[PDB]
Amino acid sequence: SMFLPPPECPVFEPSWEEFADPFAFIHKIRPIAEQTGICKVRPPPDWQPPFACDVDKLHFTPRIQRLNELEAQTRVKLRDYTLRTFGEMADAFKSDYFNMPVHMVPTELVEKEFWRLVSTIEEDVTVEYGADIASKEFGSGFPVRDIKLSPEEEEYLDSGWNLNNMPVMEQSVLAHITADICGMKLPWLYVGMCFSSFCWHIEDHWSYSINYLHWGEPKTWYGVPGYAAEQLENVMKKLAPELFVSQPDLLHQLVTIMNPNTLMTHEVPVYRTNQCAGEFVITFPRAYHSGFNQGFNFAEAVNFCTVDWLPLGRQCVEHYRLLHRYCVFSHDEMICKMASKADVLDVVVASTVQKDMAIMIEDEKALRETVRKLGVIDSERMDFELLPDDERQCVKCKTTCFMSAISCSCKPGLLVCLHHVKELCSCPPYKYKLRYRYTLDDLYPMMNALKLRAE
Ligand SMILES: O=C(O)C[C@@H]1C(=O)Nc2ccc(F)cc21
Ligand SMILES: [Cl-]
Ligand SMILES: [Mn+2]
Ligand SMILES: [Zn+2]
Ligand SMILES: [Zn+2]
Repeated sequence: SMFLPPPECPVFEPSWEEFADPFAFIHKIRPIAEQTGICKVRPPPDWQPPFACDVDKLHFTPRIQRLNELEAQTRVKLRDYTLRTFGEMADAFKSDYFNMPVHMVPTELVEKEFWRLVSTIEEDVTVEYGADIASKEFGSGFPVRDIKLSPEEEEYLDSGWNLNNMPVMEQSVLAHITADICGMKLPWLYVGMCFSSFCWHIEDHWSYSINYLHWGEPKTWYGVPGYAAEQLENVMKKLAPELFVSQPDLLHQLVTIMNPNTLMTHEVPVYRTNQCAGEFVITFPRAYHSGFNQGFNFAEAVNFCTVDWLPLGRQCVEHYRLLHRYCVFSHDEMICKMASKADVLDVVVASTVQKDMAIMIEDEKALRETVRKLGVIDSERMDFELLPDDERQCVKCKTTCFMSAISCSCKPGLLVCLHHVKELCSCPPYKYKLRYRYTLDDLYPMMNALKLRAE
């Protein structure tokens, strides 16, 4: 009645042996956790990274948030509180809201009340929160190299579960991306307060994410398995269509608060958890999630991409094209960069990249045959990776070009991808040029190097 908590998501308590390698561990739990979209991970009892900060010296710009179900909110893009003054505001807010010690309010009650207040139009509750990547003003909650570190800190510098490391690690396919994608490869820092909330979303390029709660009151999560992503979006579009009006940029993606009971009513499977200090939440590819903080806290989260994700990554970019949605990076560029580094690639990585590359090459072969039959005859090699991203998006579908594109002297600087040859200009196709990064004869040896490395 009124609010029925979703069933609990899986919770894992790995031994230190199981825990040591996060990528091995994530791969192990995948058959279970991809069915629920999110899962929780409790590290071994003595895995205890040191949390130490001067609350008077850490400062950040607060963002403001109204809390209305189905109301459009904008995805965060990369006034002032110190961590102390924010904490004081946060604690007083919760304490005053409930007239209870800021810290004796049941999680069940805060959850019940959250879903009441967002549904009630008469209530006009606004809260504040922090969200940004690490900076000199507010750095990672994990140890980073710089300052003389304690031995305790040195211990956790190179941990696989130190989220600063997760990007640059071997089994992380986003590592070799030479592109500047700060928003994606770097951890985000999240100072929370009671009710401050993250709207339903999936990660860019359907990547994984992992979220660590450094300290404070719990974070309440709702998660949906990747297999039900389109079900959820259909429910969303029926109840909040304005969210789906085509977004002009990557800086105007619209998201919203929605009661999980509403999804469950529409046969969307939803799972929940309360993440407490010292615990991880992991989200799987295309797994929708949302949630809110129980009180003053501090979390850190990062995207990552395992070899498992590679085929989904390709599918995601296809899906972005259909939606005319901007890409954070070129998937094909990433694949070719790894192929060009085949000799230093992890061997399982090499094997999986090889498979995606084969698909890429066969798709590219067919697209080029199609545009040749449309009367495009001239061609010239073009180093797409040198162009700023906004200078190599398809005019029509906004995909980031890399393997090839069509240009015309008529429309200087404009490009279309090979799916949209007819969308560039009114000139006849013999005026067009196929701009390509690699010939098919360049590509097969690159793929062969991967095969040799994979043995
Ligand atoms: O990992 C998460 O998605 C949750 C994370 C979080 O703790 N707060 C917040 C705010 C906006 C976001 F887009 C994402 C988040
Ligand atoms: Cl409200
Ligand atoms: Mn997320
Ligand atoms: Zn296109
Ligand atoms: Zn033209």
